[PDB]
Amino acid sequence: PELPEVETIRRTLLPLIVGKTIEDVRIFWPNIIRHPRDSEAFAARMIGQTVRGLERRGKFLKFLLDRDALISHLRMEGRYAVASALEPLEPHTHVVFCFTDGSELRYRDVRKFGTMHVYAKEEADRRPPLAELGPEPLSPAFSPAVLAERAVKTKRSVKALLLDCTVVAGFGNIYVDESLFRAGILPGRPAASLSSKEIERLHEEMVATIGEAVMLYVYGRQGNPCKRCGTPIEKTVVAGRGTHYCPRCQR
DNA sequence: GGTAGACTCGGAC
DNA sequence: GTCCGAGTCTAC
Ligand SMILES: [Zn+2]
Repeated sequence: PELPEVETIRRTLLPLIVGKTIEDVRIFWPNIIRHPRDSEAFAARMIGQTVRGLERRGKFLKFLLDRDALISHLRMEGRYAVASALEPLEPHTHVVFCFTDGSELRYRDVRKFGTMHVYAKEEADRRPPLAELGPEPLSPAFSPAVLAERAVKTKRSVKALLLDCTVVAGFGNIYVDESLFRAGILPGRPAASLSSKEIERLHEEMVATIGEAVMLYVYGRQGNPCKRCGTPIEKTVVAGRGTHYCPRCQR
């Protein structure tokens, strides 16, 4: 799921788990657990804690318990569900949090690719994976000035810059390509080559693109006409990623 | 100390 | 058998 979908998960999951107390934690793929590194310690420490809140940072979910925070990343295909302990698990279920009321929070992923870290709440923001995370794209902390300062300091492409979690939190490949199209900027442009005007426009389109999604021109549209000018959309590799752009609209 | 490479995984190709 | 996404860790 991308950032907007993670926000939807945050908002929908919270009422389904708030105030429930963890009775057991069952782990079927220990490698998902990144901290404590021992999955048995991860399970043991969560037992007895009640779920108090659920926040989002970038694409991370932060489950707030009594003492601890569980920080979860679903990557491309991870999913959460709340269901009865009496019913069979869905395929590819890797971690289950069992509550005292006979319900469960289940994490599944066909790709078996996500991560979980647990720390004392007061520590979570200063440990991986949250440490160093950049500002929320929809926050005033993500400003044209912040974007410009990062851009002038790097030799990297503008796409690489936007994909950098330290620059802006959880702005995915799809929204990078869409935002750059809407701003009229080629993804392979050196970040330092952008004018103040281009930076301002880019920031504006990033906020609009992700704001609209929480409330496609190019992504996956290679070979099809641009919706704005009719030129075939192209796909190349930029910053190690599939990259979609209109070679007329973007400069 | 900025930046690229290694590392996870399995469905699609 | 290879490709590919995110984000952390490793190493230059
Ligand atoms: Zn176009």
